[PDB]
Amino acid sequence: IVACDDPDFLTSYFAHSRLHHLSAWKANLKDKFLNENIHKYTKITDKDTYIIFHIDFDCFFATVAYLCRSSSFSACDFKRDPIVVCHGTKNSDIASCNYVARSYGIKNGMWVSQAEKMLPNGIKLISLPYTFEQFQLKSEAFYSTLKRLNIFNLILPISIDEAVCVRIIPDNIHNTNTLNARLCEEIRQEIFQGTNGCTVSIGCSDSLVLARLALKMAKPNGYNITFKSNLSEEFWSSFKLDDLPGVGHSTLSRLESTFDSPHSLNDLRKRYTLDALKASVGSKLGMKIHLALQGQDDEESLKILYDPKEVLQRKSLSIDINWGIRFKNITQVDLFIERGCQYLLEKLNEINKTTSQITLKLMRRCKDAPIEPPKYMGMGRCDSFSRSSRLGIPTNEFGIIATEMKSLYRTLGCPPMELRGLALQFNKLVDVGPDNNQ
DNA sequence: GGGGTGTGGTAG
DNA sequence: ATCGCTACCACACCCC
Ligand SMILES: Nc1nc2c(ncn2[C@H]2C[C@H](O)[C@@H](COP(=O)(O)OP(=O)(O)OP(=O)(O)O)O2)c(=O)[nH]1
Ligand SMILES: [Ca+2]
Ligand SMILES: [Ca+2]
Repeated sequence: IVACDDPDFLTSYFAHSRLHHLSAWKANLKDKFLNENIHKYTKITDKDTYIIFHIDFDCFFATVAYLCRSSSFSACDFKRDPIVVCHGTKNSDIASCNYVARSYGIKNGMWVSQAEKMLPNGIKLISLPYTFEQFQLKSEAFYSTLKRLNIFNLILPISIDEAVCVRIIPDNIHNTNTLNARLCEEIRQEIFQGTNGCTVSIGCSDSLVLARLALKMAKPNGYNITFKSNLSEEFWSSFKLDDLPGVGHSTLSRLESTFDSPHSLNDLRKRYTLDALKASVGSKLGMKIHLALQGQDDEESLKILYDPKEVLQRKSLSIDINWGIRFKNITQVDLFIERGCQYLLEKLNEINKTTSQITLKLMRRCKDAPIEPPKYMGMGRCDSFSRSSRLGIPTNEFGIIATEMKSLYRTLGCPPMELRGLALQFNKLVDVGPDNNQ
């Protein structure tokens, strides 16, 4: 047990937090890409015609947690029992569930208690612990197999378990669905062998958005090949509105309001006008959805292909702690803020940069919300407050940065016992070069 | 046209 | 119990 005023709190929280791990894995994969290509010019040009293979482990955490389960879960069966990965027993997030569990309507992000109600009597839920080290080891095998296949010109890391892989097609060569199926099957086979039991599904297309949709269509443990030329009503009819990239719950809600609760992309496709779309959700998002409903990427999504080194280049740096926050006085809040700054500055020095603008964000208990929320140590219902500040000269000096952070906290006026959440941000980063004469 | 701020939303 | 992170685009609204 490590409380928020204990010096070891940040380390222990991060060691336990799957969301932290997802972010740290993603950032390290982006840096590793940038290094390996420091002199290689890996880029797609307008000269190229390319095919996109979008590859993703199926139920990653669940699968790996199963394969590596301790002897205490030896008899559990991935194909027959509903399996989730989670820390706890009641209001604990389900980080991953297998497709058996999904067959009863369980979804990632659900609390265990709710997912327990969704099972008939006699069927028991299996709760496996996280295995973060082996999650990373299986990913290494994933990216190592991808590279040694030598069939891709650009291998883009999306996350620990997910990658967008790009093959350039010579006009000299006739690409066929026979070759593409074979590549998919090779990819799937090799990865199942290299990871010793994990499965990936693959979306294969000539746009990124179609490759993502194809991938959803491909799951579980399969592959799908859908080019712009194969688009059809049967295709669009098989997708929910929030299968579109960029469409989360808030955009979904707005689209359902504007267009009479479409229940598939085909419904939305046949009912929408671009103007009303822009009006409903926003001009740029409206245009991206419009382009996507034709199977076409917008210019914003396309940048990762034509200039991947600037897309994967870290532009800001931050930490967020919105769990376990229970401070009794301002002194303890200030020490926590310093611990956070120290951690962030360690990271900033690794990447040899300075910051010119910083931000403090906090969560504050809503005035009518219980002091102890339903989730043990959760933030509960909160109001958000942020404030930023430009620094005079770019710096990496703890003294300057931590002082401004604690001052930023001061101006937001949040009583320490009402604090439920804190984020610390370095918003603008500035390279440090060999020349540092004033 | 250029800048500024805080807030919202998405995604693994 | 239980580990509700974090990067970055877009937008509303302000200044010149
Ligand atoms: N989407 C989502 N995934 C999470 C979250 N926390 C942990 N994860 C885990 C689930 C996966 O094991 C891993 C990658 O996310 P995915 O989108 O691929 O979901 P998952 O692999 O569990 O199932 P699927 O790919 O649809 O077969 O991250 C979360 O809050 N949201
Ligand atoms: Ca996955
Ligand atoms: Ca996702």
